[PDB]
Amino acid sequence: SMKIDVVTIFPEYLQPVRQSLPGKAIDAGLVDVAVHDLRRWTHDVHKSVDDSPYGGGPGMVMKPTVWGDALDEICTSETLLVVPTPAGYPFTQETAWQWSTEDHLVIACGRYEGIDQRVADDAATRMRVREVSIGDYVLNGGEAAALVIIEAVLRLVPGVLSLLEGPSYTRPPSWRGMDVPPVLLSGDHAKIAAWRAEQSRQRTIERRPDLL
Amino acid sequence: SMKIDVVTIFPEYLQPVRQSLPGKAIDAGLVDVAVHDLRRWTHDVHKSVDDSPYGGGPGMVMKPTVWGDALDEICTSETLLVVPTPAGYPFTQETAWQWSTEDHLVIACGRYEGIDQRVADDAATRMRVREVSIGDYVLNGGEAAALVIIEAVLRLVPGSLLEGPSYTRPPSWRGMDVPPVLLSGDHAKIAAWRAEQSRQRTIERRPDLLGFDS
Ligand SMILES: Nc1ccc2ncsc2c1
Ligand SMILES: Nc1ccc2ncsc2c1
Repeated sequence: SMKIDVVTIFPEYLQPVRQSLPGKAIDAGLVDVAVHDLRRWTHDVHKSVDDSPYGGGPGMVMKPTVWGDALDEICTSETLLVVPTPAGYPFTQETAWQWSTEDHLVIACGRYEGIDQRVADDAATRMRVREVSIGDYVLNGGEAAALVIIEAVLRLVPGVLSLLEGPSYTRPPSWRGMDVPPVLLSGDHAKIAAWRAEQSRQRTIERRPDLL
Repeated sequence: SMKIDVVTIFPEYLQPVRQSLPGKAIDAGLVDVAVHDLRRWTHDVHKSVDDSPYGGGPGMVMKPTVWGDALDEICTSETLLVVPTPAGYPFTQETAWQWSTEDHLVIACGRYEGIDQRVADDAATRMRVREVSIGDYVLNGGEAAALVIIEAVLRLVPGSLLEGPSYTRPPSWRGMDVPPVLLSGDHAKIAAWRAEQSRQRTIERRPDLLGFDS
């Protein structure tokens, strides 16, 4: 089984991924995704989750006292705490494979300038913590990144959900003046494999020369 | 002022676009986001959108006919057609800036093995097409990538290095103190400390950004 807890000030953001879980996987106890409103752990009548940054500058920083309480309740010694942030280590397919065998992921979704660093520092003294970035761009908060991480990980858990791949084709054989490459209809499967390899090579050269 | 159309066989999955800043972006009327069910452009009663690949292989490829009809209706020659795929050019902050001044983005969300290549080829004869990857991982489809792209672009619409650690009150918490320089009120020293933290975090987490091996 894998349990995923997501903590966010926008719990509705995560509701469609919850529903996208096949019933057969839930009934089999293979997966459970739970979403938690961070404001459940606020201390004041205004339900404050952020405050101005020490050292000045623009934006707001999320409060350590609120996050500390939330993680204290939700995390255990076995938890892998995932913190999506544009300042993180890169989240890659290798990461997704590694995390796919975890028993318990907690994903802490921050907003804007981030979560007070002492939250991660404190958590790391009693569980594993991973701050990660899903790409070289900035979003307004961690929620969309959490969706990407949840999907990339869970599709690698049985029954739950190099070079670039080249182009794919299906019927009809001719469409708006363009024919499917005849080699694909040749029945020469060694040649097809070689053709696909060359298409992959060319596409990787053009789009992702970093991979070579 | 921007229009974003998303085409998908799971329109329900795009409802998170109504949350947070993208929700606020539409609430203020700076952007209009519309989500379209691809099955709307099917003509059989099974509403089939995919078929086995030519040349063999696992999985299913989305049919060009259904996609062609959808894009015929939704796109114009001014449209930027965006196709999220793990095989795309990288989507980066620079891309987000570039697309932030577009009048019309159409995001085509494929499933699994993807969309027949002729859809992009055909569209490219009348509009600009960009196949892009949001990162080096594989999803089951383009929907979550669409949400990422929309959020990254919308926050830039009018209207390098890694950021280091941030702190806020209280100055001591569970016996952990905010770095003293941040409490010192010395802007020059704080600027210098933050610059150093940024470069230090970048070397550790993203050495590629500074031209070092990963
Ligand atoms: N706090 C925060 C801000 C931006 C962002 N972008 C991707 S994850 C994340 C998290
Ligand atoms: N068709 C497809 C499959 C996977 C995927 N991952 C990110 S975008 C995308 C699109």
